[PDB]
Amino acid sequence: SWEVGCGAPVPLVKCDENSPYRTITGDCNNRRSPALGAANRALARWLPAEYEDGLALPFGWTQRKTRNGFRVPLAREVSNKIVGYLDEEGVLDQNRSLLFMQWGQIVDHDLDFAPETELGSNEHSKTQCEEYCIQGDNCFPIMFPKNDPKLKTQGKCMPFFRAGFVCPTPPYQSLAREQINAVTSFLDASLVYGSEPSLASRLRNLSSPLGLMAVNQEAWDHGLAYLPFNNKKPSPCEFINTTARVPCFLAGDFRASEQILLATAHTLLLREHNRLARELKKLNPHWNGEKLYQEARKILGAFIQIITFRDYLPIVLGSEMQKWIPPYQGYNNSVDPRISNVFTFAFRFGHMEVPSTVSRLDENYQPWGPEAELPLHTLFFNTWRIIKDGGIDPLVRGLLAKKSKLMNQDKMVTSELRNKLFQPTHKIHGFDLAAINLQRCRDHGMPGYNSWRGFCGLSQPKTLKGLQTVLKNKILAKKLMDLYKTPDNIDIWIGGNAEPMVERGRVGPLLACLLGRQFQQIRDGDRFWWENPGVFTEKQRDSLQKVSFSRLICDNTHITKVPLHAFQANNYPHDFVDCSTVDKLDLSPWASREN
Ligand code: HEM
Ligand SMILES: *[C@@H]1O[C@H](CO)[C@@H](O[C@@H]2O[C@H](CO)[C@@H](O)[C@H](O)[C@H]2NC(C)=O)[C@H](O)[C@H]1NC(C)=O
Ligand SMILES: *[C@@H]1O[C@H](CO)[C@@H](O)[C@H](O)[C@H]1NC(C)=O
Ligand SMILES: *[C@@H]1O[C@H](CO)[C@@H](O)[C@H](O)[C@H]1NC(C)=O
Ligand SMILES: *[C@@H]1O[C@H](CO)[C@@H](O)[C@H](O)[C@H]1NC(C)=O
Ligand SMILES: [Ca+2]
Repeated sequence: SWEVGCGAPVPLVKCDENSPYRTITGDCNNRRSPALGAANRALARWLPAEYEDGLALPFGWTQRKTRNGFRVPLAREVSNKIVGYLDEEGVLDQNRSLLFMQWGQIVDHDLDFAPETELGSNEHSKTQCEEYCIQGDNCFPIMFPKNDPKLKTQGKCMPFFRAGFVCPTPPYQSLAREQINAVTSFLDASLVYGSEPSLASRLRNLSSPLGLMAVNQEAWDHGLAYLPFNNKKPSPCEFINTTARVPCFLAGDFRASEQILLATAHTLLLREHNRLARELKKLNPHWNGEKLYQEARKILGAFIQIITFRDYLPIVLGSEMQKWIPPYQGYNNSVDPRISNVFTFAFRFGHMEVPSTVSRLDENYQPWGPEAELPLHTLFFNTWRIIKDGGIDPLVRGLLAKKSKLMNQDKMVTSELRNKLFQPTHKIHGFDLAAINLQRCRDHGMPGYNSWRGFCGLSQPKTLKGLQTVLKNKILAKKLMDLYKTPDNIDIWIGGNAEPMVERGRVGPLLACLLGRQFQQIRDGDRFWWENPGVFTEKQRDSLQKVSFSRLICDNTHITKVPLHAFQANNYPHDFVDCSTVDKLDLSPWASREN
């Protein structure tokens, strides 16, 4: 039979069965099944979960118990042997800007977030995990292998807490564990506006009825707005520098200050909200607060969708683009728009595109001072370098004129992330995002590499030579077989990312399939998609199709030189034009014809 029973944890509401606009929660998008795509529900399962015990225990949990007859290797051992490298020279991407990386992290924070089992603060279990590395319940620590330098320096393990899961989070039901997506599955700027009414309210400025969003207080960017500081303690953005005690920014997503360029993009998006509102007020002085909020929010959502599907996905998927995301033919109400559990790993391809430095540049795109270029690890949870060291314009020029790192089968993840990651609960820049990724795959009950290859209609290699042929890399295939013993056992994160990239794209065949499928679904299954007849007018759409990331910059910074195509590599000055070059968003089709 069939049942949509379990999953009561209740963002449960009444559906204003038309209404002009999206809810914050994404409830009500689909009329038949109105929970589809909403925040705080279980990630969808494209294939059944694969746990050690059928139900909840990750592969790797029990020493004795094999996967397919073989021990799964320690995550940190895979990270040491395959993902790591020493030399940063020659590793940059020659036709993608750093914006290409940064935009990917933005789009990802819009689509999926699977927070850890908190069990609140004031907890002895957090001490028991970190301090003692004792595995139990939600403590699943990453153990260092023998030979790991971190053994000498750091202790026995890196702490790691299992992701929260639906129905209960403490004692669990029966039938396989399903992890939570805390944000809305729609591409809808939920990272700006929030995925909960609660946070979505804190974000609004509810004093003056101009539909604006709350802005900063103490700090001003050469006359331009910053996001507001966040309330809560302890705050990691103060912990990194206790003398500057600048806190993290508050935003529609938890992780908004995780790194200084993510913060920086959140500023661009907020400024654009207020510019939309302010000018929508000018044209329509008879529109009340909410009306200005929801009409701005609606335009920004279109912008995120347009940049993404028109500029971003073409240069990720390249040649596979139109194989997995065919031309739009309209809204299909029978399309599942929920984000899949697997997509939350596939989209971590981003991690191999993060370079080891960030640069601040001046008006001539030359180094912004003596410490212009900094190591990435100094910039985790770093809000102060924005306030003290001259605002976001120097960083935004770095985003335009500098490069993404290129995925490389011999240089996968920079040591800035693989050895010096900072985690909020903990005190050191000593963690490994690659290890975390692999451990998290297992946490989430992921099927292995070959199940996903099958899912996407690709060959399933069983030998050393088959793998060598798929990866087109003898040494890599060999290291993978030495750790995992069968390609059946290869974690999807590392499996997917090990494939050579498709022509004109930045991911291999499996990933392009997993990603392409998921983006297709969230476009097709979105009743508020910007191109679905009646969402915007003919004249509105025509105006929206003119937007560009370069126009957004011009209007939200003190930069007057931008490239026409912001995501590819753009050298100053050959590729740069005056802001007057760039098409401006014409808001004159948002004049209300009430009368
Ligand atoms: C300095 C850059 C970045 C840092 C420091 C960073 C850090 C992280 C951290 C700490 C997590 C949580 C890991 C876990 O516990 O499982 C995470 C998750 C994730 N990251 Fe990144 N990341 C970066 C860039 C990117 C980029 C460029 C993309 C995509 C283009 C990306 C996509 C994701 C996705 C999809 C998740 C899973 C989110 C979920 O929970 O559903 N990240 N990242
Ligand atoms: C909400 O927007 C209003 C309107 O711009 C801001 O209200 C101002 O608050 C400052 C504080 O001294 C002063 O300019 C005036 O009291 C208000 N100005 C106006 C034009 O009304 C307010 O700053 C915004 N609130 C937040 C949290 O950003
Ligand atoms: C860079 O990518 C763009 C995407 O539009 C492409 O058209 C162009 O050929 C590429 N440039 C180089 C230098 O390969
Ligand atoms: C902390 O910030 C102050 C300025 O507030 C700066 O002079 C100092 O170098 C910073 N130190 C670190 C470790 O970031
Ligand atoms: C919507 O998608 C489903 C399943 O992918 C398909 O079978 C159906 O024909 C589509 N709906 C319409 C109205 O074409
Ligand atoms: Ca969303």
